[PDB]
Amino acid sequence: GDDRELAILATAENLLEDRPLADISVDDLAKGAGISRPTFYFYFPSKEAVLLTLLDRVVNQADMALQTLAENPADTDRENMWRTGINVFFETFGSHKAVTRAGQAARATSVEVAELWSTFMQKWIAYTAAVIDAERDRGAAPRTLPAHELATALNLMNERTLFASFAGEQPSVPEARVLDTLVHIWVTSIYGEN
Amino acid sequence: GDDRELAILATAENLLEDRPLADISVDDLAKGAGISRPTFYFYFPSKEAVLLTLLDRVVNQADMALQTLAENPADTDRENMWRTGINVFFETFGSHKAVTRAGQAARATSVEVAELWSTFMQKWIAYTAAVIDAERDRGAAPRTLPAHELATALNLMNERTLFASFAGEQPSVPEARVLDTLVHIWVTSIYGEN
Ligand SMILES: [N-]=[N+]=NCC(=O)N1CCC(c2nc(-c3cccs3)no2)CC1
Ligand SMILES: [N-]=[N+]=NCC(=O)N1CCC(c2nc(-c3cccs3)no2)CC1
Repeated sequence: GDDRELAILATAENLLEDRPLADISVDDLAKGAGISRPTFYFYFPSKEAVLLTLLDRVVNQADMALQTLAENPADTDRENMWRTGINVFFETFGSHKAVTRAGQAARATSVEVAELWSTFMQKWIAYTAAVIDAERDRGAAPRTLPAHELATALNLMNERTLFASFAGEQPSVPEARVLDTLVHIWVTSIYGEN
Repeated sequence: GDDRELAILATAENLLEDRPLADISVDDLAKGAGISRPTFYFYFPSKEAVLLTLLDRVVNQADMALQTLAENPADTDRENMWRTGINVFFETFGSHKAVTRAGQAARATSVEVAELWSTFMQKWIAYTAAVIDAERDRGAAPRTLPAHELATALNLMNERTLFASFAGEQPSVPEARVLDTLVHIWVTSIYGEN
């Protein structure tokens, strides 16, 4: 029963590797999950609702990993601190590229998907700004731009850059260079007097 | 004749302020342009082709303005140099918000629109990287990240951040704070040793 929902989710993630949600049928999902097409509809109203659940699980997985870092002290240099945080997102989204990609596209056509992404981006921006404010408070970083504004542009950069890399977009930073690229830009803009 | 094509283009830009391309009909465009619906089809195959032409004109307008800066010496401090260049894009795209917004959305559904955007982004990245290399060559900026990689992430940040601002997205940087935000991040990451 609960195993049937998990089998629907696992099947959808697998097939999204191969083709867009547009070219996946409910029949495909039902067949991969070992249930009938009418039984599918007991668990989800649509293939679009299945993608929303997949995206929700990934975004929460990233959020929980970030909470684990936040809870620790972690004796570290400032560049390494930011690197480990950025790495949470690079690894979580990069381990679920097909779901990431389909999820980003569905933001244009789905109000629920648009809202889910917006909600977590707001949360992740507020935490970034809180960390920058703390750095400023102990005299480790200079009082330059408004911290929330700085944090917003840095996060939108990470969104656009990570996803362009994962999709093999033209133009993009090579996947093997993206972490180093983002970390340099974060560290210089947060600690730089100019 | 050539005035009829320009009237079709002017009408489309105006109506895009009010509503998405989805809710604009060929009848609307033909009526605003003072021609019949069959006469429209002499000039364009579709309302989608009209948007492509509008986007092409805007992107070329930005590109030409950047060329004018490139051609000058312009006796300036380094922060002011980058500011005037970033301002080209903030002002050009920000003077054509409806076309910008519709154009960005059409990248998902139109190969021609996707290609046009990709082509100009590549050009703008290559010029950014050439300027950073020149700065490094005269000893004004440190040899840190590969310049083309640095230039790619900085440009993708500007894309995502400008367009989120213009659309009133949640999250976004206020339109009145976006130029200062981007300039700080560009200057510190290009000139910062760390
Ligand atoms: N795009 N996107 N995803 C969001 C994204 O890329 N982020 C980068 C790291 C940010 C951050 N790291 C940290 C800490 C690291 C170590 C201790 S706290 N605090 O905020 C969280 C959001
Ligand atoms: N997104 N987007 N649009 C692209 C964008 O935002 N750009 C920012 C400025 C870049 C640039 N400026 C300059 C110069 C300024 C002054 C002399 S050269 N050279 O490269 C060009 C591309």
